Amino acid sequence: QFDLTVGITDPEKIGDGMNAYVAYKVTTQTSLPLFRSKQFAVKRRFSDFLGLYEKLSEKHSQNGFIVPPPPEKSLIGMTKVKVGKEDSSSAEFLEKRRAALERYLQRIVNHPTMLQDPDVREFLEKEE
Repeated sequence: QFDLTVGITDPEKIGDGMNAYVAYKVTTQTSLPLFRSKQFAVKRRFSDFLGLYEKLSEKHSQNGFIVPPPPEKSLIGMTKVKVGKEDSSSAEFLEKRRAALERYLQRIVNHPTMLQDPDVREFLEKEE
């Protein structure tokens, strides 16, 4: 793919006291002579990562990959979402979104042309 293998796992609480937010454990690893070096893990909020998942579709409306989710229809993507924005049904549900986040992330990180946006190319490592 691109010698880059990141795995998003569980959503831990960052803030505390009134309004706490969850981070994203993106342990990307690419020994290639591009960036990262020695691989590692970065912590960022969903509101930030969303910029990709959201922008990804912004590229078009019908033609040109009209599926924000993983490279292709992997159930989680499009099937019976019905709703639009976030809703969350249970605590574990929050983790379900994390997993898919890596699936879609792999595609963008996979192809340098896919990301396109200078931010997306550097979003996989976006800290804060």
